[PDB]
Amino acid sequence: TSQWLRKTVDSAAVILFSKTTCPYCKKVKDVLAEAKIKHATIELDQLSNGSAIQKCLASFSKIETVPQMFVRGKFIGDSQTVLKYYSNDELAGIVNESKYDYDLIVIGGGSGGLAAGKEAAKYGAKTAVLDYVEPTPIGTTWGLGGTCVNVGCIPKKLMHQAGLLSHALEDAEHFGWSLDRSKISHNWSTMVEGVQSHIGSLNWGYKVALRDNQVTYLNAKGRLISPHEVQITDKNQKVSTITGNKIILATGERPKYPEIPGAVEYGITSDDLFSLPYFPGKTLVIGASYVALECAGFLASLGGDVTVMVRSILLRGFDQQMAEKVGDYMENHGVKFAKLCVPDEIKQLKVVDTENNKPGLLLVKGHYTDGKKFEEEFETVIFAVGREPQLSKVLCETVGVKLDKNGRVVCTDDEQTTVSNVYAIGDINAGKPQLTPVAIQAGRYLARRLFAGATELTDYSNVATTVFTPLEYGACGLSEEDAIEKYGDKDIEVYHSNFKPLEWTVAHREDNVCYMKLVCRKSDNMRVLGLHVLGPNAGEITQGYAVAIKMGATKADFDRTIGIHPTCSETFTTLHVTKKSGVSPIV
Amino acid sequence: TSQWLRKTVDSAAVILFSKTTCPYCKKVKDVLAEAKIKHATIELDQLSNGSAIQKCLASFSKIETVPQMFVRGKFIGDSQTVLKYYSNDELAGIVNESKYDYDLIVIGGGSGGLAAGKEAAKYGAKTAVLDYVEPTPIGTTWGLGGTCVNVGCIPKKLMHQAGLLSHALEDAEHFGWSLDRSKISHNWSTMVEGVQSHIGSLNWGYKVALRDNQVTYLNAKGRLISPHEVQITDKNQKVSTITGNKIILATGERPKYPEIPGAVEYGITSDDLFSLPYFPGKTLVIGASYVALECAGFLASLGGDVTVMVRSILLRGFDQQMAEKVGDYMENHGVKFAKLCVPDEIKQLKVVDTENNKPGLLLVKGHYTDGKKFEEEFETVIFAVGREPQLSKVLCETVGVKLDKNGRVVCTDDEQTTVSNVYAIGDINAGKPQLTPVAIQAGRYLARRLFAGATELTDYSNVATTVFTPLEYGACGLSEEDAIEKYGDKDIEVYHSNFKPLEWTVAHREDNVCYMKLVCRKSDNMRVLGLHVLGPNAGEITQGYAVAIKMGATKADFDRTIGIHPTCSETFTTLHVTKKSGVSPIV
Ligand SMILES: Cc1cc2nc3c(=O)[nH]c(=O)nc-3n(C[C@H](O)[C@H](O)[C@H](O)COP(=O)(O)OP(=O)(O)OC[C@H]3O[C@@H](n4cnc5c(N)ncnc54)[C@H](O)[C@@H]3O)c2cc1C
Ligand SMILES: Cc1cc2nc3c(=O)[nH]c(=O)nc-3n(C[C@H](O)[C@H](O)[C@H](O)COP(=O)(O)OP(=O)(O)OC[C@H]3O[C@@H](n4cnc5c(N)ncnc54)[C@H](O)[C@@H]3O)c2cc1C
Ligand SMILES: C=C1C(=O)C=Cc2ccccc21
Ligand SMILES: C=C1C(=O)C=Cc2ccccc21
Ligand SMILES: [K+]
Ligand SMILES: [K+]
Repeated sequence: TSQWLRKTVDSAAVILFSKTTCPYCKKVKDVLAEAKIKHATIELDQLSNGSAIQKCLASFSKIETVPQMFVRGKFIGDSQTVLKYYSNDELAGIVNESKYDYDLIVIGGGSGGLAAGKEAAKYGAKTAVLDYVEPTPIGTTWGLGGTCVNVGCIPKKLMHQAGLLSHALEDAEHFGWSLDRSKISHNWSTMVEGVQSHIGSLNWGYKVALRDNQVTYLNAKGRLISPHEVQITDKNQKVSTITGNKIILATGERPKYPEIPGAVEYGITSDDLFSLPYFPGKTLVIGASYVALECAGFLASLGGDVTVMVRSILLRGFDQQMAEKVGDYMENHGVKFAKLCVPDEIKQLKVVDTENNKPGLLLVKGHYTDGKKFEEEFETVIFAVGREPQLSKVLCETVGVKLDKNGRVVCTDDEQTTVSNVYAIGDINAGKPQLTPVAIQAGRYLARRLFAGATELTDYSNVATTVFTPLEYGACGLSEEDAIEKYGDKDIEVYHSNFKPLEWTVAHREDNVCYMKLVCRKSDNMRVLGLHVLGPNAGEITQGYAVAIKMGATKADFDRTIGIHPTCSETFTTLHVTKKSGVSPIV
Repeated sequence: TSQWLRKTVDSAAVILFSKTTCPYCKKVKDVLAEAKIKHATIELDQLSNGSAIQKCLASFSKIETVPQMFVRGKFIGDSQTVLKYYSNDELAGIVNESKYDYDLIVIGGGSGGLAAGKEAAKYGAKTAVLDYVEPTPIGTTWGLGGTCVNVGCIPKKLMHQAGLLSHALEDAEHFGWSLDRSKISHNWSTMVEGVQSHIGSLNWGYKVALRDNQVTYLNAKGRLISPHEVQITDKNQKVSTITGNKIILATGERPKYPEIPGAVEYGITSDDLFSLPYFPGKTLVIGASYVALECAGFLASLGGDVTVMVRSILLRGFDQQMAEKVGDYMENHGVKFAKLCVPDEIKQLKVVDTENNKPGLLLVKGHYTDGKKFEEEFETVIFAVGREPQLSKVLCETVGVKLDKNGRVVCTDDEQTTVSNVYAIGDINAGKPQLTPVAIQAGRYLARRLFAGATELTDYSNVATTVFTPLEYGACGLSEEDAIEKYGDKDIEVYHSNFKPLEWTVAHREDNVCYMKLVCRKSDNMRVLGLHVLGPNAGEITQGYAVAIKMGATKADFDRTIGIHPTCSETFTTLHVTKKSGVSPIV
């Protein structure tokens, strides 16, 4: 309790201890509101041990009454001392007094960093957010908001949507719409322009949002040179230094290139794909990550000639039964796979036409595991062979922020690095799921612990995911193989079923391709250890179930729940075929 | 325990008490399997009080060992007596010996009745399912499977889908597809033909399914004349009588007509809509149920001129804030509403063209609450002014099955009517949510209690729903107004937010129309009392959350869960604006 309280007092920029039923508190609140002074507030009457807290406060203030106002680790006064400060118009300089230029500097203006920034400023923390987008080899760059906004989830899903509309056009005819499909084509550059216009509205909405929370935004490359000092290089190359109490590292990752001749010069990554000025044309995706398969899938649904070169397996780290079903759907729907194949070199045959927005032309040479040569021409070659942080570009090694062997930041469960005022969130936080909503929740929850005395940690267990392949794949919890490894085969029951979306019946799409399973623990009341679903809208299906699983759902909790009919998701409420039973999951 | 056991013994058609680790049991199992004798099995080693049960069994068998086999309330033997019966080829006549023609007669071959039938036969119950479809006034009729399959959820959602594809065609252009929309039209009869072909495959799949579980299917009108006697009229008018141990009434409801001149002669209901041989054309829907709005919505999205005549409010019994938002979306997207208006008469101006499949033409006369006359021409007039059971057509009043004032069957929480061998499931069970998955779960769970010694009851609390209006509306739990009425305003907190599907950004659809809220109980740890969402795929969104709510989810359980990005459903995991705060839910 006093451990909690001295952390809180030391860390908050401007915090008020208070009670709901306290008119002097309210008059402090109103004076600060009226003064445009943002602050955290702890209502001691709403905590089970507010009494203990009010008492231990005397260790900081020499008093035990509410209101108590602190600034940057130091008691400032009760009601009368605040009004004294206000009426003398000394309050501004009081609440702005700091050893440092800022209470918080965020390095990286992405998902985690913007969320942490905004939330901190809400409680009075003087905040600066730094963001700079180092260009890709071909010079692609973009605005504020990080990987998801600009070159990730947002444009990725929009282009997935454009792909799904392909199949909407096909389905439309069976549902009675008179459509001349022989005279329908897709225009890559019209789609990119719409995608990029929505992104620009996000770049701009984030700038505006920072402005509206009095966050300082610096489009500058940050480098942490000591615990509290960040050296910024601006657009001009002008160098300067700013100081901050807390530092949040939220710099994300960038795509890796394979170390082969031609890769950097002639290939592209997802960084370039989503603003590509020309239709990629006949495309080779090298990789097997969810990024690789997502991109191949939508390019193929847009009518493209698409090949995916796979070294070993699809979606390493995901349930491999589900990965195979993902892959099988894509193969039967236009995506070619060069299985057990690696690339040796990219040779240029045509340069990109900057004039007519046409792709160039490339010769990809590689080899299969069976010794046969791979040699084929593609207009575009995309690498999706993983991503890596670039922290030597951000961290003077002298500061003492410890990195792991992969270059990610080693953190405690409250995101603290080995430099105690420096935290790391998002993709660079070693061992955490690399997902936008995780980074947002981490940054916001961290900001609350730093600046408003919260204690809640981010829960990184059982974080649900969706892969937006042509047929989508959502999961929450363990893969079937990881559950068996953890608990043993004898203790695992798997219930499963195929299903067919009603939307697919009249459209003449496949029976017994969509599929779901619950991976359960026999010895723990058939606890649901992992949920897996392959089918349309798989993220909408999966999300709600993640709440139940977080609460410890069992098979019996699924069974008790009544279905919504007609939906895909309702099939989770009637599963009865187990894998051990050997009975077929088909319907 | 002995109460449970004598119910079980009396009711099961063919049940075996047993243990997993019992070779004589297995040899009984295998002889019966080999004999094609279906039966229930209770493994006493898997119940906490299997010991007490094995003991109390001596009250029925004079023995205390496993295996113990019963038929229709009477001990039949241990291992040796069964093999004795088998080897003498007396076992068939033993397990077929019954006071009654059937162990179970289901009256009504719909959602509940087919599910109860199939599940009962699984455990050896000799089962007959009766179904007959009394024609609509214009002579429409259909095949096996009940209201949902033929004239409800299935064709309703398929035509909703055909409507959604309309908006897919519009969206397609913004996502880059070159589409001449000025030359696209919808063909009603092509859609109906696809819809009806899928229905026929369900009619046929249900027949096949009954055949494969040795259920007898009689396309005959059933009438219960005494507790155990059903009088059947067949296609021919040939009358006969069959007897059954247990009777399940699962006869559903039929559409009501308003008592006004012309309604029966010239209007139609949903019963007729889904196989209508002609495009309805300019249509008037009289009503404000979810059926009324669902039908108006898809007709309008198919290009139709659609008017809905509303007496008072939309969707009485649903959250009225959500109903208004549903209605507002439809008004801004092509549906006209004649508010506070009732019909007085339907006059015919043109007869339906049976030849060219063109609608007729009707004059609808009515009056508004303000005294102004309503008079307008429509090609089709649909009544969706509620539904009612027709039990006098099924129940000789002499049998003693008690009905309520609305003609529905008064039941205990195990679906038992006031005639103890007669149960009621589905829409005719008074006070229960009238939904297909409820009826399926009730029928299956009931069948298990009757014929395999199960005890689990159906849980009718917090049953989630989705209304498939043009913008869909899913709910689970209480409306905001019912929660306030139950607990009082002071004890209710409502968190809410607008949201925008990512799919809508590039498509230029509305900000701040989709919407969700959690209705919570302050004094019970912010327990989620009701969840409400308006937006695409609202049934996929809502379903998973119904499991969490069944488990007692609180706001904190929602907050702890990490979102899947990008999805609509993820917004439930980050809600923070309360209604009391007066802060706007817009984003
Ligand atoms: C193709 C692709 C698709 C994806 N799809 C999804 C999805 O569908 N759902 C999901 O949840 N996640 C998805 N992700 C992951 C998601 O993008 C990341 O989890 C998220 O963007 C990372 O948040 P972050 O804050 O860690 O880093 P980022 O979002 O990458 O932000 C880091 C920012 O800091 C900048 N920066 C780097 N160094 C400096 C420096 N010295 N000074 C100043 N600024 C610097 C970076 O240029 C960047 O702008 C996808 C990723 C990719 C590559
Ligand atoms: C337009 C409409 C849309 C709907 N959409 C949905 C939805 O989207 N999701 C959902 O969950 N629910 C929906 N419903 C409700 C759903 O249809 C019902 O809950 C379900 O069909 C009722 O199941 P049941 O077994 O009670 O009766 P029914 O399905 O109606 O089956 C009763 C059967 O018994 C027959 N019968 C009647 N009398 C006799 C007799 N004497 N002898 C023999 N047979 C007889 C009947 O003709 C019928 O075939 C919808 C209903 C309507 C009208
Ligand atoms: C296992 C696979 C599959 O099923 C389909 C495609 C594929 C491609 C590359 C590697 C493996 C697979
Ligand atoms: C409250 C309504 C609304 O918002 C829109 C349409 C409507 C139609 C009939 C009755 C009420 C409404
Ligand atoms: K269920
Ligand atoms: K959350």
